[PDB]
Amino acid sequence: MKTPLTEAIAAADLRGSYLSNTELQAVFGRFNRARAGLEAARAFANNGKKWAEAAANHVYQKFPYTTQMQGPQYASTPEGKAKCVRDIDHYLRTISYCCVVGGTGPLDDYVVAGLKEFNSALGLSPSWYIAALEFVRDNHGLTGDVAGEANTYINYAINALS
Amino acid sequence: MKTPLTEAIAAADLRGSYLSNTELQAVFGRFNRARAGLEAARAFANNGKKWAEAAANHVYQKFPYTTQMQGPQYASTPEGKAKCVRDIDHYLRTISYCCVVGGTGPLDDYVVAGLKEFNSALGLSPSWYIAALEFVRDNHGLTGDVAGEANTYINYAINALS
Ligand SMILES: *[C@H](C)C1=C(C)C(=O)N[C@@H]1Cc1[nH]c(/C=C2N=C(/C=C3/NC(=O)C(CC)=C3C)C(C)=C\2CCC(=O)O)c(CCC(=O)O)c1C
Ligand SMILES: *[C@H](C)C1=C(C)C(=O)N[C@@H]1Cc1[nH]c(/C=C2N=C(/C=C3/NC(=O)C(CC)=C3C)C(C)=C\2CCC(=O)O)c(CCC(=O)O)c1C
Repeated sequence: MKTPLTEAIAAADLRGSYLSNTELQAVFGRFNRARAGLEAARAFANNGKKWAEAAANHVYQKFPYTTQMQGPQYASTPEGKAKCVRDIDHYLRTISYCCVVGGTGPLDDYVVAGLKEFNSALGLSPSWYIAALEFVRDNHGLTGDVAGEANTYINYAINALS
Repeated sequence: MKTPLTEAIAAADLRGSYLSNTELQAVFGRFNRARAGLEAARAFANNGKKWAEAAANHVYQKFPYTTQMQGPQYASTPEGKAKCVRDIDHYLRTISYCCVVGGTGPLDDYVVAGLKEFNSALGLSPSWYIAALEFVRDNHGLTGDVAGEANTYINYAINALS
């Protein structure tokens, strides 16, 4: 998949030239955010399970039909509910990868070139996952630079599902 | 193109796990090596053509026939000599990329894949290039961890060409 480093080398290789100082300065300056993105990667790995399970609960309360209705796409069973926390934990895992990379690549390949394609042959609602992500955005308790990265990718995923 | 960061994420994404404490430690301690990777890239971007000029001349001297022989693969004309400089510059350009990334990726794609399978049809000798590569190694004037990264990758190119 793509990262801004893989993109910058790919572009400079296509025109057969070295990376100029200005292209090389945008690699020097993204090491401030990538240091912050490594604390966010270590924060997501620490509380991800509990955040995902707490996020699942909010969705169940916000959309009570999901826990009582039919059964193919609905969390009517305790097995279906387990699958919801796993689906949510997966977003949190992909968002952590984006923070380590300093780009949207991991999400671009999971949601845009992934989820938005086959959900026509599944029928789950994006709103269930936007609410889950809004809950983890407003309840993670992260600092400043660390919060910056986590909130950039959580918000990119929310909008990718739009 | 493979980078050690894109293989790290790719690997954990197949297990459906967050990057562990120690997988993140192999990314953290790379900031000293990646800083040396960007200075080495700057050095190649600055003197590259001059080194490719001095390397080409050393080749015409070790192998005097490449200057006075046949015609298809030889630098027997000033148009042929200019191509030799260009092929050497390409190596130095691909080496500069590996330095920035912190992995052999750019070289694997250029030397192993492509060059070694298509040269069977072109007939050029890997020897002339190993000899131009050893000359930029022996007298680039670089020192410290910058010479380390540069020599790691210059030695990877020489290796792959065998
Ligand atoms: C969790 C928000 C949730 C609620 C509240 C609910 O009623 N159902 C649901 C849990 C659930 N998920 C599946 C199956 C899948 N979910 C997937 C992931 C998606 N994430 C999205 O944002 C989205 C819409 C764009 C998805 C489709 C996927 C890919 C699957 C199927 C493939 C798989 O992972 O196995 C189910 C039902 C099927 C099952 O239990 O496996 C439920 C109940
Ligand atoms: C420079 C070392 C040199 C000397 C001293 C010489 O006599 N010939 C040669 C310069 C030269 N190169 C080409 C054409 C190509 N060079 C390519 C790159 C390679 N890098 C290698 O390490 C290697 C061996 C494994 C190569 C073959 C390639 C891919 C080509 C062909 C395609 C292209 O880029 O044009 C020529 C021939 C002139 C021509 O343009 O075909 C010479 C003379």
